[PDB]
Amino acid sequence: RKSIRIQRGPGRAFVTIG
Repeated sequence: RKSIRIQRGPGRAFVTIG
C-alpha cells in the first residue's frame, strides 16, 4: 500500500493510492 500527503483539502492530509 502507499499514501501521499496531498496539498489539497479539506486541509493537508494523507490519502491512499492504488
